[PDB]
Amino acid sequence: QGVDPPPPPGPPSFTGTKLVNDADHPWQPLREGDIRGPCPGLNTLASHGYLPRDGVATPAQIITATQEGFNFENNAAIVATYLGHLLNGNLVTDLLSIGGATPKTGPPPPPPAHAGGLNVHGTFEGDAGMTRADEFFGDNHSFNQTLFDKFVDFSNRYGGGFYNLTVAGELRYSRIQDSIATNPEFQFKNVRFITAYGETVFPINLFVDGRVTTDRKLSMEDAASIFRDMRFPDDFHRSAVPASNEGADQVLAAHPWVPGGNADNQVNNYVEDPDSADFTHLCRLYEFVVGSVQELYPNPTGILRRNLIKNLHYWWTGVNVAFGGCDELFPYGQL
Ligand SMILES: *[C@@H]1O[C@H](CO)[C@@H](O[C@@H]2O[C@H](CO)[C@@H](O[C@@H]3O[C@H](CO[C@H]4O[C@H](CO[C@H]5O[C@H](CO)[C@@H](O)[C@H](O)[C@@H]5O)[C@@H](O)[C@H](O[C@H]5O[C@H](CO)[C@@H](O)[C@H](O)[C@@H]5O)[C@@H]4O)[C@@H](O)[C@H](O[C@H]4O[C@H](CO)[C@@H](O)[C@H](O)[C@@H]4O)[C@@H]3O)[C@H](O)[C@H]2NC(C)=O)[C@H](O)[C@H]1NC(C)=O
Ligand SMILES: *[C@@H]1O[C@H](CO)[C@@H](O[C@@H]2O[C@H](CO)[C@@H](O[C@@H]3O[C@H](CO[C@H]4O[C@H](CO)[C@@H](O)[C@H](O)[C@@H]4O)[C@@H](O)[C@H](O[C@H]4O[C@H](CO)[C@@H](O)[C@H](O)[C@@H]4O)[C@@H]3O)[C@H](O)[C@H]2NC(C)=O)[C@H](O)[C@H]1NC(C)=O
Ligand code: HEM
Ligand SMILES: O=Cc1ccc(CO)o1
Ligand SMILES: O=Cc1ccc(CO)o1
Ligand SMILES: [Mg+2]
Repeated sequence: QGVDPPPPPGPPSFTGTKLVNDADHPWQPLREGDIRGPCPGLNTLASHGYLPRDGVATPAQIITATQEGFNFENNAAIVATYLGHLLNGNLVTDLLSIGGATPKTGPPPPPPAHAGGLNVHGTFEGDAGMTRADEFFGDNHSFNQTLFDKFVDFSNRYGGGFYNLTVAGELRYSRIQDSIATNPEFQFKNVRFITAYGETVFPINLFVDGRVTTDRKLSMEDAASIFRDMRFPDDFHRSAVPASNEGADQVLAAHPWVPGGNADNQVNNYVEDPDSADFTHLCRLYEFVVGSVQELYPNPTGILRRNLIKNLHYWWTGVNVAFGGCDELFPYGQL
């Protein structure tokens, strides 16, 4: 009949560096039924047992795993996790797939809600990623070697053979241009416009070993290990401080860009959307997502309504801080 979802964990008691690729968290191969998806962070946490190895977890489990494994900052974890859960998880069982659809998330919600997992395109997952291809080309979740070869190429061209903040700026822009030129359904607005800049610095802030204090840069070997194999580098130590999207601003500044998309199902036809969230209008992302949730859940009652109310509030607790203050919305009233 369902679960009563607890509030998110706070930051970890210990926030320093530590060995996370340790004897208790060994890499293991996929078994039948195990789910993996478009996020190399969650994928690696699952394949080392920081998350359930089957790739289905509670919000609380995801938050604690991102903190334990990578020192992902608490509010960034809350913002990402409840966004993913509201849109793509099962609110009644309190379970989210980190990939595609699975019976492991329990009885399906009422359509148009789906609990289809992080693989679901168009409100969270989106276009112009680093190692995943746009959904238009048929697969938005698998590692793509051609794209990784570009990652390596740009690292050679701008980062001395390593991925650093200069590389991030160049790659992000070039990937947007690729999608403009080749994907007639290319969208780069609302959630995706914001998350895409954060994700380009996570490799620097979170995939670089925490004992590297200066000149933080990621080797192609370490990049392949995480992005392709879902495996921590040998002896991997997490960031020495909670971290998330530091430097994303510089990535945008290197190639200023405006949210929008290819209009009218044509390539090379990018039109700005002035209503979209952007980095000086972050609260629009909050409002947009709450609207999306209402479309998924037009008239909930009982446990589903209760858990929607709680999850919306949990998400707001992170958004309020991360976005610098947003008025909470109550589309379903209060408990
Ligand atoms: C990501 O990774 C990449 C790759 O590792 C990394 O890139 C490095 O980035 C730093 C800067 O962020 C680079 O260092 C800087 O280079 C600047 C450009 O240098 C060129 O021009 C210099 C200026 O020449 C003057 O004099 C000549 C007369 O000789 C004149 O004609 C010119 O017009 C001009 O007025 C020149 O000195 C320099 O050449 C020297 O060094 C090279 C070796 O690479 C050597 O071949 C030359 O013979 C010569 O000795 C070069 O051609 C430069 O302006 C800048 O200088 C500032 O700092 C230094 C020291 O701190 C001061 O002394 C100076 O006054 C300046 O204020 C600095 O050196 C570095 O070269 C990049 N490395 C590579 C491999 O690309 C990114 O930083 C990474 N990103 C992140 C975020 O980490
Ligand atoms: C891994 O991910 C990569 C990258 O996303 C996938 O490769 C892309 O595949 C798409 C689909 O085939 C390619 O898109 C097509 O591009 C053509 C033009 O490309 C040329 O120019 C680029 C540079 O701009 C060169 O790099 C490239 O080599 C080409 O020379 C267009 O002609 C195509 O458009 C036609 O169909 C669409 C859809 O209906 C219409 O909108 C168009 O008007 C037109 O009629 C198309 O857009 C894309 O070029 C590929 N990129 C690269 C780098 O290869 C891989 O498929 C994927 N790997 C696997 C195996 O999954
Ligand atoms: C906290 C919960 C998390 C959720 C719900 C989440 C969700 C997602 C989703 C849906 C994507 C796909 C977006 C796309 O490229 O289309 C993604 C991409 C990504 N995530 Fe996460 N993520 C989380 C945590 C993390 C952490 C902790 C890290 C790093 C340690 C991380 C690093 C990345 C990177 C680098 C990508 C981009 C991959 C690429 O473009 O090739 N994420 N994540
Ligand atoms: O992949 C994770 C992600 C994207 C954007 C944010 C903000 O916490 O986290
Ligand atoms: O600046 C944008 C943004 C989105 C999510 C977060 C917090 O990590 O910051
Ligand atoms: Mg994507």
